[PDB]
Amino acid sequence: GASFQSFGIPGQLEVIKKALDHVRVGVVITDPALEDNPIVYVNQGFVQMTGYETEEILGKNCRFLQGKHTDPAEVDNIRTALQNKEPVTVQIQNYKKDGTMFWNELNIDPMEIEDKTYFVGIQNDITKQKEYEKLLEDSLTEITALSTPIVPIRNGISALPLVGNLTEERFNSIVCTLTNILSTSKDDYLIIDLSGLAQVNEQTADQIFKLSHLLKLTGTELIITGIKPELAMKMNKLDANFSSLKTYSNVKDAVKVLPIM
Amino acid sequence: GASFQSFGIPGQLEVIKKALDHVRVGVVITDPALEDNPIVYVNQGFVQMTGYETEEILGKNCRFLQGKHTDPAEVDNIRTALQNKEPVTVQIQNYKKDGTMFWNELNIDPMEIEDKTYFVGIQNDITKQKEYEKLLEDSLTEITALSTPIVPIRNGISALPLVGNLTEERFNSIVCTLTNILSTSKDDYLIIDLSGLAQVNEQTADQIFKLSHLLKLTGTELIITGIKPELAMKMNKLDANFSSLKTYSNVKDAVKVLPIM
Ligand SMILES: Cc1cc2nc3c(=O)[nH]c(=O)nc-3n(C[C@H](O)[C@H](O)[C@H](O)COP(=O)(O)O)c2cc1C
Ligand SMILES: Cc1cc2nc3c(=O)[nH]c(=O)nc-3n(C[C@H](O)[C@H](O)[C@H](O)COP(=O)(O)O)c2cc1C
Repeated sequence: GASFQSFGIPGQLEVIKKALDHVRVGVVITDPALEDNPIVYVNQGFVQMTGYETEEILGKNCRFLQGKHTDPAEVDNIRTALQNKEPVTVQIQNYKKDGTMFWNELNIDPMEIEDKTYFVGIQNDITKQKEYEKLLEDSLTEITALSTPIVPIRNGISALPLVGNLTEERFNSIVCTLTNILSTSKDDYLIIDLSGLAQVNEQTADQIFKLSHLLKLTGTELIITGIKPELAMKMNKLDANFSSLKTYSNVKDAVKVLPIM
Repeated sequence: GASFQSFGIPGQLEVIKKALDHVRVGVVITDPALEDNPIVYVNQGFVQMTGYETEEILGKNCRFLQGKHTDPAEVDNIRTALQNKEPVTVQIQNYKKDGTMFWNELNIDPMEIEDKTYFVGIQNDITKQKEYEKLLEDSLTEITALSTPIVPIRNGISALPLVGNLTEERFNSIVCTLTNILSTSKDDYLIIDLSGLAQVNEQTADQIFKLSHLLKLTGTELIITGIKPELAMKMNKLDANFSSLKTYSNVKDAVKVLPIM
């Protein structure tokens, strides 16, 4: 904590800055001593990361970054932590000059120098990590269509059970599957298991109806199973036709009863 | 590029150093002017991250970290880049003082100052990201045992098809499934589809044989399907008994033919 051990020399200082400039990282220095704790230290890389000019950023708080996606709970945690003068690390959504939305990790830690406080903001981009997750998702997608098991039960009997919570993102795969069903028109009976699926959405019912109509024209009976009794009662009120389509408490039970003669 | 704009003051310098110390990040400064470009600038956090003392690091090249897991190709790329005085980013496995292996991302970028060259080494830990992938893998594991579908074909007939490339890690789930199969001893016929699997390993054939023996005692016929004709010819040479087990070209074909009276 001296000019001896610290090691002055302005040449050393220039080196440290260039290194920071080479890699885009958001580190800034604020001064509580000045009004509203304004930001004094800013690197060039900051501008490229936020897309904001250095002149605008200096003299103003990173408040302008906050927008609709900004999580008030995180904001509140930060406010608490400064009052507690204790370090805090949180992730908070932020907006650029062009409105681009990106995630920005913020780490704040108090300093005690010359009996004076200090604040530092560190911003670490989560984008590289997001790209990694996206790569994984793409792999899952190719994998998901492939898993899409096919296994005819018998001759003219086919089944396509669904397991998991059907999200809107996942729904695209299903609509595409409609084209495949036309190819499988040969199978007279199709059995769909909804038992895997925890719950069934109302929008889903509309999909079931469209399929039965297309299937009826093509001459393919549709069977629905894994329907909860409570759900069926609700369905009856909506339309007497719902009861028209054979319903089995479970897949094993439908399969066992199916054959009889 | 001057003491004016740079902004001297040793107090500012101590501020920058503590902030680096608070968060463990491997940044070091080397001097090509001296012999063998020795490292002069090192932070305390470096020691905790590498588990090496500052006195031993300073004066020596990061070459000691390299070990068995070190990738020569990555080393050669670095050597090429320095000669080409162009920045290079690579990921290279390293070793600690206790022999703990970890991944170390290295970024090198040349600097031109006062008509002198300078080299900087940046190390970023991929441990956090590793933990994240591990969390994902745990989910997949719970999900994988759960996905393990169960769908009896009929009364007495059950099938458990395999899809995907059977790794050694994956093999643990299968051995565990052996216990479940005992519970399923009720089903007289068990059909296993190897068609989904791209290839079959010779070690696998040992597993099939053990299963048929246990199954035969319990009184449970075992049917293998999806076996490639080329593979069957190879199997015939190893043991006639291989033919002994019924083999179908496909699952659909075996299912259709199955019933006949
Ligand atoms: C050092 C420091 C850096 C900050 N950096 C960011 C930031 O990059 N992004 C963000 O959303 N909030 C950041 N904040 C929070 C805001 O700058 C500000 O402290 C908060 O919005 C409360 O200020 P206000 O009263 O003007 O809203 C930072 C806070 C401090 C103290
Ligand atoms: C600035 C700088 C930092 C380096 N840091 C590391 C490091 O942390 N880990 C690593 O495996 N290699 C690192 N290297 C590579 C070695 O330090 C060294 O350059 C390389 O092994 C060739 O040196 P040698 O001829 O002694 O093998 C670094 C190289 C430079 C130039």
